[PDB]
Parts: sequence; structure tokens; C-alpha cells
Amino acid sequence: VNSFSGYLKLTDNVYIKNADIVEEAKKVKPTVVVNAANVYLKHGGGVAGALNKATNNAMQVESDDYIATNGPLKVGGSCVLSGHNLAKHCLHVVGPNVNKGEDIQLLKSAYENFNQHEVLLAPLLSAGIFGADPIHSLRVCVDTVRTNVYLAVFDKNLYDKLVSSFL
Ligand SMILES: CC[C@@H](CNc1ncnc2[nH]cnc12)NC(=O)CCC1CCCCC1
Repeated sequence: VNSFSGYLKLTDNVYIKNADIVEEAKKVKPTVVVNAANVYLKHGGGVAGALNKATNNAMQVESDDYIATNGPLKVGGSCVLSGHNLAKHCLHVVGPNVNKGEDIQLLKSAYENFNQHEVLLAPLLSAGIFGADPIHSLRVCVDTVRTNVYLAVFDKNLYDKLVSSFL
């Protein structure tokens, strides 16, 4: 038993809620919150800009030191950093950005990072400003992630859609 509330159960291991991941994060203090990162860890907008703002820019300061030491992530890759005031850890995961021409096949590789963590609070990778179809993203999530994932879909119209079309 864990502390997530109000989720709809999609499969054995995937759950979905209409929620603001920042607010869900501040209430659950999950062990892991997933950020929809880019390779430079420049958290300017979307989920990343919201998570970072909620940390009063501490996420960005930590991220800039990470990049200065290690260089950029790979598309499809990830790193574990602090969760600051939102979670124990933040798993920064880079899904492909269709608005940058990146290969959508890398979305499966991105979701594979979730399997290194038993339970995660996460957004749909490559959704929103990353330009992928959130329904395809949900299908890849369900078919790739084997650990327990709690998906927060900020928008209500899209949520209800994702549920109604789910196979
Ligand atoms: C689907 C991916 C999410 C990712 N963003 C966040 N997800 C969770 N919590 C957040 N807090 C701040 N941002 C988020 N994007 C949206 O819902 C934007 C609206 C839809 C409307 C339909 C077409 C695609 C864009």
C-alpha cells in the first residue's frame, strides 16, 4: 500500500489521474518524481519549467552543475538528481521532441528508465510541448514500464480522452 489517491487503475502496474504533478508531488512526497527533461536540463517550460519553479530554481542550479561536470544527456536517457521539496529524487528523462525531429522510436528507450525504480510519479513522456501524441505515449508506457507508475495528466480534456480510448 502506498499513498497515491484517486488514481484509475489501467493495468497491473499503470495508474492515471487528472492532476498537476507539482501539487501531487508536494502532497505525496513520492520517492521518485519524473521530469520531462531535455538533454541540456534547461527547465524552461512544460512539466520541467513547472517542477523547477516549484523548487524556487534549485532544480536548475543543481542541473547546471550536473551538465558542467557530465555534459548533455542522450535522447532516451536519464539521470537521477535531487527531488528538492517535491520528492526524494527526481528522475530526469529525455523523451524525443517531435518539434526537434527526434525519432519517436526513442520513446520506448525513454520509458525503460522507469524500470530502474519500483514506484514513480510521472508525466506522459514526449507529451505536451514535446509534440508526441499522448495516446501513443500512453500505449508505449503500458507496454514498456513494468514497475508501478502513477501518471499525472494536467489537462482534463486529454485525460478523459486517454481513458475513453484505452485498449
Ligand atoms: C500530455 C502531457 C502534458 C505534460 N505537461 C504536464 N503534465 C503534468 N503536469 C504538468 N504540470 C505542468 N505541466 C504538466 N501536457 C499537457 O497536458 C498540456 C495540454 C495538452 C493538450 C492536448 C494536446 C497536448 C497538450
